[PDB]
Amino acid sequence: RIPLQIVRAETELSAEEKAFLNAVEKGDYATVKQALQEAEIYYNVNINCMDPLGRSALLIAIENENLEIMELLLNHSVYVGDALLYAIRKEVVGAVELLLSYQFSEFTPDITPIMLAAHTNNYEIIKLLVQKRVTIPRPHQIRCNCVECVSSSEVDSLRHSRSRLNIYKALASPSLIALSSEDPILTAFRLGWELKELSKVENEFKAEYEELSQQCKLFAKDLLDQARSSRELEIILNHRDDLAKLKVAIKYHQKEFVAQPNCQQLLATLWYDGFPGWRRKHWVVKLLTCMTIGFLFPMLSIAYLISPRSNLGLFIKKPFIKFICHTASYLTFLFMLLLASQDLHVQGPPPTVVEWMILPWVLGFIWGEIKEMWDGGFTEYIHDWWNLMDFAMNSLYLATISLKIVAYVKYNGSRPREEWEMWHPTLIAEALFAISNILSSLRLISLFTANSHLGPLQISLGRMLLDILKFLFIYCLVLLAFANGLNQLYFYYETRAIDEPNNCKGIRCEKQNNAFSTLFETLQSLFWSVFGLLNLYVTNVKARHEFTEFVGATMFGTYNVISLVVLLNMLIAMMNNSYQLIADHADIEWKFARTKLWMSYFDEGGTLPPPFNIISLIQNQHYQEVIRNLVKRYVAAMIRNSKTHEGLTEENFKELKQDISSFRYEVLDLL
Amino acid sequence: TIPRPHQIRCNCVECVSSSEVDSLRHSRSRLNIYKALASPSLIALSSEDPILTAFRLGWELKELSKVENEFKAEYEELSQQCKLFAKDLLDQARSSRELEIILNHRD
Amino acid sequence: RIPLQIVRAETELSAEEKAFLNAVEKGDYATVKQALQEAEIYYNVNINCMDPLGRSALLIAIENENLEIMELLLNHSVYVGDALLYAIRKEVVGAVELLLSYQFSEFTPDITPIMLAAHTNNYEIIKLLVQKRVTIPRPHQIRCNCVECVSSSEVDSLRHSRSRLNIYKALASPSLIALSSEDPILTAFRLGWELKELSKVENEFKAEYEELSQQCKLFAKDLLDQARSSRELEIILNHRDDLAKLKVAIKYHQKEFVAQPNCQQLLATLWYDGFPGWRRKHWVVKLLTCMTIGFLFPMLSIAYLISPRSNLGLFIKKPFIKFICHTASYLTFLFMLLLASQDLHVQGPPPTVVEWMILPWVLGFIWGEIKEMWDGGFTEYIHDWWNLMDFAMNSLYLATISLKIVAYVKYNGSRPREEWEMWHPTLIAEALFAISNILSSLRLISLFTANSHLGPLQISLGRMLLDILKFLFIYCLVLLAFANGLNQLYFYYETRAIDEPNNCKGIRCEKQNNAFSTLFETLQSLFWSVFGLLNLYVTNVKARHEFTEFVGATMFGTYNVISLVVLLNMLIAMMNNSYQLIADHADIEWKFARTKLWMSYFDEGGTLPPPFNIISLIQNQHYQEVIRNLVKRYVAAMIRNSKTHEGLTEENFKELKQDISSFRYEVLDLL
Ligand SMILES: CC(C)CCC[C@@H](C)[C@H]1CC[C@H]2[C@@H]3CC=C4C[C@@H](OC(=O)CCC(=O)O)CC[C@]4(C)[C@H]3CC[C@]12C
Ligand SMILES: CC(C)CCC[C@@H](C)[C@H]1CC[C@H]2[C@@H]3CC=C4C[C@@H](OC(=O)CCC(=O)O)CC[C@]4(C)[C@H]3CC[C@]12C
Ligand SMILES: [Ca+2]
Ligand SMILES: [Ca+2]
Ligand SMILES: [Zn+2]
Ligand SMILES: [Zn+2]
Ligand SMILES: [Zn+2]
Repeated sequence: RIPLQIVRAETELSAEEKAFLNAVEKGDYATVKQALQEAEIYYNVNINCMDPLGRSALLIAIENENLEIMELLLNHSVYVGDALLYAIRKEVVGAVELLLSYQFSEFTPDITPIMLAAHTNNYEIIKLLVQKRVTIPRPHQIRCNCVECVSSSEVDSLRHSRSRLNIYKALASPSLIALSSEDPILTAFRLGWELKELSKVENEFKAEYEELSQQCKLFAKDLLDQARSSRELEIILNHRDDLAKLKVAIKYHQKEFVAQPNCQQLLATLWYDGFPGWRRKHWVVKLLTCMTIGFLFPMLSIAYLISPRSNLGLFIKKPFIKFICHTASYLTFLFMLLLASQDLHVQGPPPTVVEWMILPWVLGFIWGEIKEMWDGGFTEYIHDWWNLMDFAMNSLYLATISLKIVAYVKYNGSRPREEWEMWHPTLIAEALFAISNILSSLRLISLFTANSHLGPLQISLGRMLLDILKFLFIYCLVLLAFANGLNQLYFYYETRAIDEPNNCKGIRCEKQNNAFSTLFETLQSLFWSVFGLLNLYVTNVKARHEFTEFVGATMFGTYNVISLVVLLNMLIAMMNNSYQLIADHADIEWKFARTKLWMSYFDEGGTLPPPFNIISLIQNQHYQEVIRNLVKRYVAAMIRNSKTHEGLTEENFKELKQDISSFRYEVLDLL
Repeated sequence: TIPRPHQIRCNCVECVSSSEVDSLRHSRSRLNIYKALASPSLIALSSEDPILTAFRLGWELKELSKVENEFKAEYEELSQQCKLFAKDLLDQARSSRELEIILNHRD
Repeated sequence: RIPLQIVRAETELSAEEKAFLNAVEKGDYATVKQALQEAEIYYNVNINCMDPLGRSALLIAIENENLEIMELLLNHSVYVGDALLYAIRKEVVGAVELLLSYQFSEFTPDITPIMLAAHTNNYEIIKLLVQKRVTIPRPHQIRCNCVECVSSSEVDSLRHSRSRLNIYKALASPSLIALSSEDPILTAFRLGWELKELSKVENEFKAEYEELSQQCKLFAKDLLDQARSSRELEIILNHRDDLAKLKVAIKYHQKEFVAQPNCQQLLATLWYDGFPGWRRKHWVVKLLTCMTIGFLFPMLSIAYLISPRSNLGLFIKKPFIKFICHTASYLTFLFMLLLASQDLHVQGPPPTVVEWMILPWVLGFIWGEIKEMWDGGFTEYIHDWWNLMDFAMNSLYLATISLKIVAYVKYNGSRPREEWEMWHPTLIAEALFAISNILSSLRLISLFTANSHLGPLQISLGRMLLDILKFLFIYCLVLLAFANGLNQLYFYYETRAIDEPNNCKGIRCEKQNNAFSTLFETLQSLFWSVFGLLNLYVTNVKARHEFTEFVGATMFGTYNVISLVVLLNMLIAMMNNSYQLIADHADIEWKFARTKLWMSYFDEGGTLPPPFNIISLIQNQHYQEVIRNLVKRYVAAMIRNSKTHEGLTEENFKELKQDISSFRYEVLDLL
């Protein structure tokens, strides 16, 4: 048998005292008042005493919203401490007003009434608390190293982190940003960015800072949603302290704000500037118009170069026409690169007619990249992540040009390629040119963003490449390990190239040999084993060492089982799990990326596609009025949605029970 | 009375003027009209043929969903609501004659 | 502008008449009674009139559960029709009792009060209706062809199907089976089986019959769940009209009833008969005991053959020991089959020592199969779906024996196999023996059911083989189509075997040839193209018909794209979708299959593993008492669970509003 007792004993209540608390619970005003006036005389019943479940009489009256017993206890001067916070968390405006008019606690000591109101996100109570001059202390920097922060971290790191988290949850309140903020949209933007940075820094408290940042982004989105006219939309988007607030939203990565339908509609009607009725057109006439503009890019470009002030000169300044001209010029560049592959023994030859055409687009690409560098700056250049491969293309083109010039100057004769040197400058130049050709032709992935049916697909690829990168570390570790083992076994039986039937050594021969003789060749062989191009007899030696053969063969088999059966199917399962997490927000992310692509063409800089590129208090007052109407509409909408969602608990049933019982004792008293 | 929405691809002076002056209010007004018209109760009353009315309204809402790219989901859900209303109206039949009168009616 | 009107006009109410219905809605008894006694004199207010929303005064009083206005209207003799059914659907026992004591309708004409009560599944109302002698008409046979059924199908097939569905939904009520049934468990079993058959037949009304069958199975499971002692469990399982009811449940495929924890515990303690403490033992001692019993199967078998009445004779009659002995004998048979592969030029040789051992297990397997046939019967034999491959094994073994005997009798000499005939009886016999070896060795999949970690895996394979079978039709259609096309192109360039370098024709040669010359070889080639074993140069001819080559090559490429890229990934996606639908019920299905495997060993027949197999109203009364206690417990439990689930709608809020308003007019009248 197990004895049961109370190992942590407390102070029990007496019979009359339990009767008093029970009368408070059922709401008998006559009995409670009689007990109070009897206690004032006899000092028998403690009015500030506790209950078995953690509450006192004022707490019971507050949770049961019985304002009349609550004010009776206030008039009898019961203990008051933390009951204000209890009324704040209870969301009872009458209790809040009465306690403003005048041990164990389930609240942290930092909990201030404004902060608990900001947690409860109740606009009424937050505004009544803000009516009095009440202050929230400022959080320090994200990476602050001052003496106060290091002392608070050293003394009690749990209370420091809880205090910072408590401050930021107070500040991220949608009601507390709707009031007491000169610019709620910009405040929500900066607060969301800061909460994202604190989510990145504080690893353990990551999810709560993530959800606070998401709450701020949702608040900004709904505030934009409450607009009701195109002027108000453009006052919001064009406020600066054009499209300044939109550029700020793009800078702070507010994809929910950017992907608003009204903002996307305004961006679309700015994008289709020259064509007012592109929204309602057929597929065939859209394709015909696109090809018609795309076949006239040199005419429009030379029109801009000659006279910007004409029906054709400023026609390319429209964003869609500029995008079509850039795409058409780049596609003609790729067509010429395809034509370039269509005497070959000259050492360091002069450039042909096709390369003589290619050279100005190469110079224009380099000039455009360095012009974007010099104009935008550094962080904006490195943030794009396409400029890395753009730099790779420019570097490979420059290397090809330099090697071609070096070969043309240094060599003159016509020697057949069969006896050329292996590190010949012409060979190096042509290899670099082919690599740059591939990089140029995969640069077209960036144009899938502007299409409706390919943009989310590109977003899904960009989100699953991260998991491919995660898997590549494990696969390369396994590859290095098995390459090391197979080298350590097989590098005694290395054979010269002369002993081979056709003077070829390596896995690229007709008869594959020496697949595990050197570390480079072992890495190549175990890489090509994934696609099945490495035959089985590469695990063979001329000597009769059958045990050596069997250990090498089972090493190869273990590598194949780990890679193709385990790791590849692991990669399939990982990307399949990752795709479902992206399919929900793919539309929003695609709309954000397409907005960035659209705003990339709104500038006057970079207008000419290559190779042609080498040849004020009223605004504040109107914005304040629009935001004031927006805040009123948003508070009304979130009040309506609070009165439309579920919201109901057993609090409501015990509230109705309390009202019925208080009335019951009232009419039993009056009758 | 509810004012009539114009054509899906209408190019008249009133529509182009309303699109140019305030495109948000124009789109909100058209969306508001179509949400009013797609009401199952408002098709159950005031309609000479609720089944055919729901059919044509669902097709039109599908076309406006195809055209209006930004307001796609709401027109999709209105078309789905009209299709569900037609399905439930057919579901409420209680005899094979009524089923065949519904299926064999021609106008 | 669109005009709005009422195209289907109805009869509006007058002002006093709307006032009367509004007074009924708010529950003013004084106003309603005054209006009734004024209408009795003046005949100005119609008491049976309709409202704008389809109801009359009695309907409003019934839906608002206001029994006093309802009985007032009953005393004033308002229209009564279908208000009883309205009270049945409303689940108000007072309204039901009062209407029992005494146009447009949303109910079908077949709706009878007992049937609507059975739909509502309210035990109280169903019992009060059953107190009066009330009858439900019998549904006919599933495939009945009588004149009444064919006439009802021809006249109005919608009303006939709705009537049958209405009858079966009435009969499948858990309360209506808990009452008025001599055997609720057997009634639920037969009703679930019948509803499954009607689900199979009625294709359009499939889901509702499926959910009714599932409801009956759940009712039987919960009725078994309400047992509270091992005697009651065994009275339920051992009732017959041992384990007769359990065998009936297995026959009717009640997997939920079979997979009950108490039933599985009783089956386990019958299964581990000889070992009382196998439940609490270590893995190593379990493995040691299993190998110890498995190495002694001939000793236990010969002990049973010599003397069944001993410590070793009846030791094999225990189910676990019998299962271990069968498994050990069959594993030794497979070990001998492995040994059989370890002079070869004799035409029709005598059987060797290994085959002379194999022959009695072959005879024992055939004898056991025909004995199971003769004992169990026909449907039980063909239902197992393992007996098909068992028959295949027996037929191949018999064919091997017959061909070996024919070869031994007909041939005597010793000719080397290089010049044997291609259809030689020895060659045919050895091919059939190898095929039977594979079938014998994959017969071990059936033993994965008895294991804890492999049984659900076998269930998942058995459920995804259906989708593989579904996909195989499409793949074989594509295979036949592309084989036909490639034959029609390539059968002009068929070459003889002599013209080949090594006198070999077909895709099984060193140099693959003639892959699309005949239909059989084209089917083989396009089958082997799936696994990559068919090289690319099989699409080549000796002549210089390059267009012919290109069309053949692009046909091969189109087939590879359809098969490996589209169809194989389709199969992967289909099985991945199918696995998630099986992972939920895999435990229940595995427990059912393991119960079937356990009951297969409970019989005295088939005790000896091969080759050794060729060498009474008190029961009804106790069952009735146990079922009566079970029904009382189940009704109490489902009443408690009805008072524990959500169950609450705006009906409850308008009920409380009606009570408050009726009281309000009452006290305004009394004061
Ligand atoms: C991949 C196969 C078919 C070979 C063809 C290669 C290229 C000639 C293709 C592949 C990707 C194509 C691009 C994919 C997407 C677009 C966006 C498209 O713009 C839209 O979606 C129209 C609406 C809008 O811009 O608002 C204009 C054509 C373009 C650049 C396409 C131009 C032609 C490209 C470069
Ligand atoms: C597959 C590899 C490891 C080669 C070995 C082949 C056979 C020797 C294996 C494969 C499947 C095995 C069987 C899989 C499952 C079981 C059930 C197992 O029983 C239990 O799970 C114990 C608990 C119980 O029976 O209640 C007894 C051994 C047995 C027949 C195994 C016996 C050994 C088998 C035939
Ligand atoms: Ca760039
Ligand atoms: Ca059998
Ligand atoms: Zn600091
Ligand atoms: Zn118009
Ligand atoms: Zn009949």
